Amino acid sequence: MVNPTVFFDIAVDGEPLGRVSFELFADKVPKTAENFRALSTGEKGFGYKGSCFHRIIPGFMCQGGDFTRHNGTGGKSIYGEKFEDENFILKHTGPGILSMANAGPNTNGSQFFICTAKTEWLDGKHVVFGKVKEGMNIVEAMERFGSRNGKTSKKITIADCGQLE
Ligand SMILES: Nc1cccnc1Cl
Repeated sequence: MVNPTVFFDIAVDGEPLGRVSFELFADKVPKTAENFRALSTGEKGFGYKGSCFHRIIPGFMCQGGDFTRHNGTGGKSIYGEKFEDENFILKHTGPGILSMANAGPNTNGSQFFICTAKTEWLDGKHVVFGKVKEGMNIVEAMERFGSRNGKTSKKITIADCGQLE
């Protein structure tokens, strides 16, 4: 009934930075939200702990969740290698939106991105499934390690992650 909350404990070259928490919109996109929740707890035997934000573009997004190839070519969902676009009810309205990365229609895996700007050209193409709850300051700090081309100047990792409540 209550949308779940998950956290990421972020590190910068192995040094702790802070916590980002997310509300997952299970009420609107249950299949998508459940995939991110399970990858955040690791309860399927795989997920986000230890992975990297491999592409960070200030004034756009921070992207991660490639736990199999570490660079934006990999990842897998709890349902199989890929799963369908569940719906496009939610839009990319501003900083803090959490949305699925993809490589075409119906190719969702594990990769996701946190918006740091409104990205409305992504509406109807990427599935929105959550938002930052606490720690947008930590996202902003992450964002400073990115670059125009997305290569980070320090390694930004999810040192720990799981479900709150
Ligand atoms: N394989 C895949 C999945 C999600 C986003 N981008 C890619 Cl290339």
